[PDB]
Amino acid sequence: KTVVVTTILESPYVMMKKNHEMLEGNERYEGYCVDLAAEIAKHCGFKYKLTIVGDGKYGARDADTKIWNGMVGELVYGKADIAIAPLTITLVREEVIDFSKPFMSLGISIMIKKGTPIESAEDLSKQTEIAYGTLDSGSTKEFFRRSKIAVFDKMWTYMRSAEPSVFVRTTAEGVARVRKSKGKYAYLLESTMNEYIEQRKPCDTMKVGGNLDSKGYGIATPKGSSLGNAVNLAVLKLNEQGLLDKLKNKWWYDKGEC
Amino acid sequence: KTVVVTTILESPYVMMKKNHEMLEGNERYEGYCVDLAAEIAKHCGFKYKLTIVGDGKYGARDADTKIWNGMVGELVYGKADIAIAPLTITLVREEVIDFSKPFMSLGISIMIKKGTPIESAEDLSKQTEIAYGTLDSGSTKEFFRRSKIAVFDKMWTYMRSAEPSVFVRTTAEGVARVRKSKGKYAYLLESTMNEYIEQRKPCDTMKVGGNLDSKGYGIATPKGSSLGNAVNLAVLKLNEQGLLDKLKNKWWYDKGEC
Ligand SMILES: N[C@@H](Cc1conc1O)C(=O)O
Ligand SMILES: N[C@@H](Cc1conc1O)C(=O)O
Repeated sequence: KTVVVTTILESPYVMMKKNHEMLEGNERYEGYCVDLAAEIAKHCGFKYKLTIVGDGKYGARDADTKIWNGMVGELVYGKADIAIAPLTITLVREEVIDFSKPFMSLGISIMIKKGTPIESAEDLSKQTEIAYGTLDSGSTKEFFRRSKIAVFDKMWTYMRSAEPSVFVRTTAEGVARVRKSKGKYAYLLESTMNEYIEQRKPCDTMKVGGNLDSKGYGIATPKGSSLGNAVNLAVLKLNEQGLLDKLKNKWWYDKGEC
Repeated sequence: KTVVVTTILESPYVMMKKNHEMLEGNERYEGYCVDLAAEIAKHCGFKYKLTIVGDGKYGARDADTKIWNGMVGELVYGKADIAIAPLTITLVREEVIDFSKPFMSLGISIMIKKGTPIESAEDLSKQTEIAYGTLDSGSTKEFFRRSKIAVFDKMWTYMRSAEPSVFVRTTAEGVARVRKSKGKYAYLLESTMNEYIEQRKPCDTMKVGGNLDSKGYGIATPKGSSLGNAVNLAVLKLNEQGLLDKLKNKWWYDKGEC
């Protein structure tokens, strides 16, 4: 009956505590989703174990094997009972797993090294000196791969065939690439992560332009899971009580470093 | 099998066409939700009839009779098969009807007559010369009635006992009150409606401060309805294809009058 929670090491949702090596179990972790997990478990009356997704991915269906990877896969194949992470609600995922209503609203955005002469996706698409990419799997990459909108289709055509690869394995790698590329690399990632990093030292990045879309993160469970109903009601209650807003402030701005 | 759609006359979601008196059926109406209804019906393969909610309300449980009114009530009592309108996803409603994932994101906001010395909810709560209210039923009024947050609790205590009443029957009445009160009345309504009105003549209102919360509108169906699954997938597809963003631009800004 201990609920197995799959999540991902993504700041500031789930991070290793500074003294994690001296701790064990759930206590090794801290962050927005660690706090959210505790709140959801309290309101739903369950005990849980936090586990970091084995392959470190969000979740996508492998085009060759048709097998789902990441957190989505752990739910699909019964390795975890629930996913509490910044997992984007998308059509392809909705078809295979259940999602609570959004606990956070967001959109794809552009991260640049301060001073980079870019203000929008259109700007990126109309030039070649500044390379740009996305996480190598997940909703952002899929957004571009499937887009039929002129600007985005043009961006995908460039990104997919760009060499060396413009895609990264983790958000942290994308941020590092922006910071080390002297303005010659821009990273496409969710506004939530972008806004967080903008308030972290060395305070050398900036979110520019409006978001490309409007979507949300949902707490996921295996399709048909009896846990889904209570979890969804918990998310709505937590949002209405102002807890979710308090948590974003706690992990994004209260201790901002810039 | 013709699907009965309940909706509400709320600009720019559903409005009477200028020549409505010479037309009949669905063709009498136009707006964001009229377009959305057509798209959803197309993707789900159903024919429908648009009907305007009899009591003109969004939906709340009468504390005396325990009977649900508005669009929520029409779904609860089987008078309509689906609601396609700016119906806010809330905990109390989620418990009695089904909701698709959000088709629009929004939050409670403040509408003022241009020049009014108010920039936030806190400002409103710390003064008495400028009266303020909400729709007389629905998620915004409930937000304040149930709030345990200092500023909002203080605002509710004032609003509920204010005489004459600071509540209005329709969004249009709230807007008119702001426009005719010479800056002595501020209206609390959803950002979506606020942003729309700001671009309508006489261009004398303004949205001020940040939103008080973050939530969304969902397409609703009776609890357990077989129509829910397809409708939800349709909303996600329409959002991912960029249609929803196109529709907001079409009805909010493309023909803005300011
Ligand atoms: N939340 C996204 C992944 C993601 C995180 O930040 N930018 C991204 O692209 C997903 O669920 O794939
Ligand atoms: N969408 C809300 C009503 C509403 C519309 O605009 N401001 C409001 O308060 C609801 O569903 O009650």
